[PDB]
Amino acid sequence: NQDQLKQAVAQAAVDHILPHLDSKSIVGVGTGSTANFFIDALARHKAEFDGAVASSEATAKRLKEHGIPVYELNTVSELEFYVDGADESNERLELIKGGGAALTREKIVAAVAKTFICIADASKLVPILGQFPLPVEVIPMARSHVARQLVKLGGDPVYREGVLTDNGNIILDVHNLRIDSPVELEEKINAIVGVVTNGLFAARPADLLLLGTADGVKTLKA
Amino acid sequence: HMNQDQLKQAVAQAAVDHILPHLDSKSIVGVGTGSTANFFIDALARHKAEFDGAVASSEATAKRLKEHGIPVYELNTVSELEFYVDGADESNERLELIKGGGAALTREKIVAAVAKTFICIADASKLVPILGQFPLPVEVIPMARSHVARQLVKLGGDPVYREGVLTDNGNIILDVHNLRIDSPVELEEKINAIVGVVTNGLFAARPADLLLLGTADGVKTLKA
Repeated sequence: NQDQLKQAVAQAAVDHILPHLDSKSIVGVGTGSTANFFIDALARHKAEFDGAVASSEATAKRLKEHGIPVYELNTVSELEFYVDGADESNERLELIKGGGAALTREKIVAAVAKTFICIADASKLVPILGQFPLPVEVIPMARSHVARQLVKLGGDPVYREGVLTDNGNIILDVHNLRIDSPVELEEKINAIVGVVTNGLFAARPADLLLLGTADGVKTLKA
Repeated sequence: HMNQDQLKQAVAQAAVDHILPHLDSKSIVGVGTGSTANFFIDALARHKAEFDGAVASSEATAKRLKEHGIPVYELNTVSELEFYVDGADESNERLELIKGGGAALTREKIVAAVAKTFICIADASKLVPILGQFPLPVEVIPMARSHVARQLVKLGGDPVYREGVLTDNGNIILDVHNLRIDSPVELEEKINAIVGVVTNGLFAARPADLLLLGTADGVKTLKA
């Protein structure tokens, strides 16, 4: 099932990074269901590295519960690895992220990491991004303005009722985009004043995609 | 001789003079934040019986408006906003601005985006040949501080975290020194490409539409 595919890619990421780790290693860590399997698998090797940088309060809490040191991103200039899930990837390793509402700090940690490993079950690999609605984090008082600007880009935005991110912002999930050019669209959405971050990880895509399939975990590159 | 406050009052009143013939009972005015905007609130409030109310660009401005008896509406309740009136830290001759000295750049930039006509009101000293002597404010997610600073250094700036300041949105500001901003629209876009940036203080892709400049010899009315 899906959970066992998530468990598999989480373990695959641990196995991949393990030989690279040493007492100075600080691992960047995602948020959400797949990342949580990764946290628990990584913790079984906590003696092999220094600590971690979290992409959410929830992730920070889970890491601490395992006795893994959690450091603020502000204390590093680079991380060797950032490991996280996604809602969609295309074959160029351009992603839609933000289902779990943590897209902003995730995108920031990913920017500091040298190698972004995305871990996902097979169903998340799509020919063209956009069937999964694109999350956009928005300053709350900008809701109506940003929605209007997203309509101009050909989307149907929907406010995610009752949700505030770790940063105190709302999310508009944008339906009905056919995202043939994710790098271009990511830039267009960043041109909208009131947008904090958008869920396209395209200008800085994943570097490695570990995909959990019925035939095992496959390693994909752009 | 007019002091800086008096020059600010002159442009505040000039802005009221400009917009008044265009206001009716359903007019909602977008309002900036800071010293010059506050003088504008003083002048505008004398006419509160002639228009509906205002949209604020900060919690401080919302308080000032209410203290003057002007109704305050959330931006989310409007789509039609004819005027936004605010100060700036610098303008060039193309009405491209540096804003954010008063730390309100994000909500200011959002309200300005909704308004049809952005009137910038400023004293003479704020008109400069090239933007950048006034350090450029950039609003940043707090956990992104070191990352964004590194990316701003790559653009030729010297970013300095503004001690003890959190914006209305819970973010920090990096004030970026030493830029000579020859192409404000291009730099604005480049800074927006840095993940961790919330907004930057260049109002260039959406510049001011009208600049009222207070000088010793009267108010100047400038356009790009």
